[PDB]
Amino acid sequence: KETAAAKFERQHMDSSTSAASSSNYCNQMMKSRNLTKDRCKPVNTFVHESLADVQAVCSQKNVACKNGQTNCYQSYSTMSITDCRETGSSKYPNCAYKTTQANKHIIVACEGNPYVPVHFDASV
Ligand SMILES: *c1ncnc2c1ncn2[C@@H]1O[C@H](COP(=O)(O)O)[C@@H](O)[C@H]1O
Repeated sequence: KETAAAKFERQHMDSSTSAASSSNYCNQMMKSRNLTKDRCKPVNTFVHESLADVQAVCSQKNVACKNGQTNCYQSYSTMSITDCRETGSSKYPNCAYKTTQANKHIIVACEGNPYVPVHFDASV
């Protein structure tokens, strides 16, 4: 059904905007990409860059992943990212999120042929 590469795109890529335009961005996008369906996904990051430029991070600085595998790569440049974190008063099905827009380096894990991002590891 959905490959790891397409799930990465649905949960983490937002090429349509260059930044969140309002504090309401996370409540709208978490729901539109189905991250509120059987639970409220607690934290999620969206990258506001073109697919090609995020795909290119797979040949940049190789680092270890939080899980200890070494197929993770760190972007040389900072990227526009929007950080979404569930509020303390949030309870499924009424998922509420705080938005934080920033320019940060990302660390993604890559896999397959073509070798593409499949897991968002962290932003730094
Ligand atoms: C559809 N349903 C299950 N598995 C599929 C589908 N299309 C491709 N696959 C394969 O299993 C992985 C699904 O993504 P993850 O949830 O494991 O990250 C794909 O990478 C593909 O190998």
